Amino acid sequence: QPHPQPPPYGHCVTDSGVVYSVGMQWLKTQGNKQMLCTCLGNGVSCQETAVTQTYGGNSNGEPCVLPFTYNGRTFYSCTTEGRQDGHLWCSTTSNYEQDQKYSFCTDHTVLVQTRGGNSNGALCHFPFLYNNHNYTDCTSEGRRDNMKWCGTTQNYDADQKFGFCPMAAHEEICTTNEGVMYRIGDQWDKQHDMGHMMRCTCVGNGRGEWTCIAYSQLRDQCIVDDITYNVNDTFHKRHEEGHMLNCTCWKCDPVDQCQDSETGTFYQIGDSWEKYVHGVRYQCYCYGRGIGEWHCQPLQT
Amino acid sequence: QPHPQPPPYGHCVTDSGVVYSVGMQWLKTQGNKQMLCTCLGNGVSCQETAVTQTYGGNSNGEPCVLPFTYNGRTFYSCTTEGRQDGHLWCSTTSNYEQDQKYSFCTDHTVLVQTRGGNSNGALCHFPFLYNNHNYTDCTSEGRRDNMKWCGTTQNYDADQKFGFCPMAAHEEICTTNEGVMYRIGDQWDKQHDMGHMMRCTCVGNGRGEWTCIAYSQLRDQCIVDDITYNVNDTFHKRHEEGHMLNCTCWKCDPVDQCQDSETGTFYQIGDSWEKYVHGVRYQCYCYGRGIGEWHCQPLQT
Ligand SMILES: *[C@@H]1O[C@H](CO)[C@@H](O)[C@H](O)[C@H]1NC(C)=O
Ligand SMILES: *[C@@H]1O[C@H](CO)[C@@H](O)[C@H](O)[C@H]1NC(C)=O
Ligand SMILES: *[C@@H]1O[C@H](CO)[C@@H](O)[C@H](O)[C@H]1NC(C)=O
Ligand SMILES: *[C@@H]1O[C@H](CO)[C@@H](O)[C@H](O)[C@H]1NC(C)=O
Ligand SMILES: *[C@@H]1O[C@H](CO)[C@@H](O)[C@H](O)[C@H]1NC(C)=O
Ligand SMILES: *[C@@H]1O[C@H](CO)[C@@H](O)[C@H](O)[C@H]1NC(C)=O
Ligand SMILES: [Zn+2]
Ligand SMILES: [Zn+2]
Ligand SMILES: [Zn+2]
Ligand SMILES: [Zn+2]
Ligand SMILES: [Zn+2]
Ligand SMILES: [Zn+2]
Ligand SMILES: [Zn+2]
Ligand SMILES: [Zn+2]
Ligand SMILES: [Zn+2]
Ligand SMILES: [Zn+2]
Ligand SMILES: [Zn+2]
Ligand SMILES: [Zn+2]
Ligand SMILES: [Zn+2]
Ligand SMILES: [Zn+2]
Repeated sequence: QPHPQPPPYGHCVTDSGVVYSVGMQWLKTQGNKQMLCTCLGNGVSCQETAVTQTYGGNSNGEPCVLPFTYNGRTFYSCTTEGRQDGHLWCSTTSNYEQDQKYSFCTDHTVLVQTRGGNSNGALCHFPFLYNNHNYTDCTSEGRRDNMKWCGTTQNYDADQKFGFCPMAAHEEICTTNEGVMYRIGDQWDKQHDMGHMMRCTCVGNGRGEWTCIAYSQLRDQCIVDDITYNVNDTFHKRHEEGHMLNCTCWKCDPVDQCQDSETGTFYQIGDSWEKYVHGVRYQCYCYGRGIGEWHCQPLQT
Repeated sequence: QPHPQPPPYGHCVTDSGVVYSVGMQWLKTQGNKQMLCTCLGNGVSCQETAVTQTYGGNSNGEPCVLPFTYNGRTFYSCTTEGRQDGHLWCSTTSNYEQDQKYSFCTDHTVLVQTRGGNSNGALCHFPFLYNNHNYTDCTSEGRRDNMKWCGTTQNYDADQKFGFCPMAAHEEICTTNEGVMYRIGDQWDKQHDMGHMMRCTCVGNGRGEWTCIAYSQLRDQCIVDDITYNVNDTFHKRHEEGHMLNCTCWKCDPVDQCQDSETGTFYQIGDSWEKYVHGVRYQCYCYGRGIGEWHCQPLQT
């Protein structure tokens, strides 16, 4: 394979045969595990994927470790999970339950892996210097076709190293507990309902999640219940989340108890329970949060 | 300007001189106003920007009108605003307060305006037919460089019309009430604090929003208050949102009242108020939602 044109002076020849220039960063991904690699003067340095441009939190605005674990799950991006305030947060270590350290995220708390260009899929380097101005995100500037690119080193004017910034990706398939594969936007009727039928949609939410909705009516009050799932794959474990809304018809009355959708049983806030559904043991919990919010995860060994 | 190679048979020569093929769609944007244009056999047809791949809501899963108005503001994407359940929703008409019709969004409730390629910035056409398979999102397939593209017509195998899908954009600047411009990630200390000092960050949230945080400690309890702002521009009006958290040290006790950050006054749920700050009249409201949530908008004429 040929080698880049200097500057920068110095190259890294990686295990796969790919040649990166000094100052470049790229992602080494093994199954679901991710490493952030750097081409230093003496060779390749790999470490925990750190994502910057954070603020607040108990960690003095330290960078994210992406992915991170929290509440038995893995998060590949910042989340609002666990928060009533809607703020996107991330763990500053790989294990949140252990270390308990976090920061809040901004529109720049992401790593952009480039395509095409000079850089062999290297990450964007921010800030990159172009026309004597520092760009902290991808630009259309200097291009007739208006395509969004970035420098893959600190100085593009000098190094001429770049790549194109693609649209962010998400999983395209929702796989049902019955093994049925659907695409984002597909609709079907729920396979295992509590007499009260449900309408399903493959929503995605970057994890191939599907949501099932059931509408109840007494002409005075309208009870709306929804359950969201995802099946396990290489990146994600199974998860289940149910809500219940009690609206006058709308005007919402808080729902402070949970109803498991596959049993029909009523649980109170702070209650845990187990269920065997479709040949798998689940552990459940009732949060409430005025929306009858309950979660389930498969029983772990 | 030259004309495309058929198929498709037939072309549209637009006001700007741009030539689109029959079956193509593009966005005509006038200031903050947006139109969705189609190249039909007889010419150009424009209408309200409709975004599909929705589900649920009181409208039978009708498409989004993007942008839409809700609660005195304009939304260019789906929002969770107003919802305690975190579900992304959109209005099915341009005015929500009037028509009250909505759908819920999926990972496909977006319109992707292409760059480069054959198509002059045309929107992605989903599904597009490639290698006798229908693609409902951008692909890496058929490309060595792994760049993400889409067909800009129903049949790419036949029409050969495509464009590249760029990374989604957001506003890069947070402009302060004092007129100070910051970039996403910049930090500063708040200009007008209630004795209790605040640390600011230019967060973005696709609207150049900046959040100010103040930490209070009694060693037993930790009160955390945050205020989020954006100044007016061509796309967005001014908005202000404050929260207050009361955590033991964490374990949260719900905060069911509001404290205006620029006055220090305590308001209860369902209370409205006015304030004159930095030479502008504001109308305010106390929602609570266990997080002392209050919003302000400038007084309208
Ligand atoms: C550009 O950024 C680098 C550090 O990111 C800084 O050292 C340099 O002073 C900046 N210069 C310009 C031209 O903005
Ligand atoms: C998915 O989960 C089932 C356990 O219910 C397990 O047997 C299977 O090996 C898992 N496979 C994948 C693709 O993770
Ligand atoms: C909804 O409200 C009615 C009274 O307002 C109450 O009886 C009912 O329990 C609430 N929800 C359910 C699950 O019935
Ligand atoms: C592809 O999609 C079009 C409608 O979107 C449909 O009419 C056609 O049958 C589909 N065919 C294939 C090959 O998937
Ligand atoms: C922004 O708001 C101020 C009113 O406070 C108004 O005078 C000014 O014209 C507005 N300008 C823009 C750029 O929208
Ligand atoms: C936080 O909790 C303490 C008692 O637990 C309460 O006195 C205090 O009012 C709460 N918040 C504030 C704003 O003081
Ligand atoms: Zn070399
Ligand atoms: Zn909010
Ligand atoms: Zn940006
Ligand atoms: Zn079954
Ligand atoms: Zn998955
Ligand atoms: Zn819900
Ligand atoms: Zn959960
Ligand atoms: Zn022609
Ligand atoms: Zn939730
Ligand atoms: Zn997709
Ligand atoms: Zn001032
Ligand atoms: Zn704006
Ligand atoms: Zn907050
Ligand atoms: Zn508001």
